[PDB]
Amino acid sequence: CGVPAIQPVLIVNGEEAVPGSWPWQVSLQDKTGFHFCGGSLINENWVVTAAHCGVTTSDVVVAGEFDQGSSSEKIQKLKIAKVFKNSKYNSLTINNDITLLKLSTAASFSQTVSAVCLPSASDDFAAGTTCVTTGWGLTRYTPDRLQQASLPLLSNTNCKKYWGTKIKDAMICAGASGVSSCMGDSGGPLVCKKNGAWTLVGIVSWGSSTCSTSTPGVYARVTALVNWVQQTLAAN
Repeated sequence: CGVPAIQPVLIVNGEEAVPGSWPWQVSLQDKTGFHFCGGSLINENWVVTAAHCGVTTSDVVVAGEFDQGSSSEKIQKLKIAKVFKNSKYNSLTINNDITLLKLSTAASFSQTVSAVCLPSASDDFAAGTTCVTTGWGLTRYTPDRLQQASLPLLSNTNCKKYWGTKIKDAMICAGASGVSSCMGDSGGPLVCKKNGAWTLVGIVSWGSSTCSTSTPGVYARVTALVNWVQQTLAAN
């Protein structure tokens, strides 16, 4: 996991990514083909996304896509068998914002489709560390081509200076650096390189209503949720 066959070369104020360089990135589209959320492949049969994305079994998971306006890309449209919304998810506070999607049809891994790594519950990602987030969300307050942006992680204590008590333990902040995740990026990945491999540290969750690049974005903290992910995959 976490090692793209096509190496990446380094959302408001982001940049266009190298085609296929973020192989675990998927697009969640409704039956009309409308992109509404991002997601990350963790293996051939499961996708991790945000619980607030409100995915249903009528929605479709699209893997291997780069330019949503192109008809010549060999993409994979995968049906969803079951939606596992974390029972700890609190829609009022948006805490524990994670949902697992069990695919009815397994994804076919290739040079452009593969899995991201999950961290250990005890893994530490220090404030100041520069990570990357990707998605097809608005670039100005959606773009056809996949965007990317590097941004720093903040500590929860420092994040509270911005969001106060809205910041919970199962959340992690990043940004306030000139870039920002925005509507349509939700459910997508916030990855950091650890020991040579890209690890899923956060899931785009919420933030500034205007996608302000001076305010930090809030992501679901994967280290606080990985135990649930492990339990779910094991029992299903």
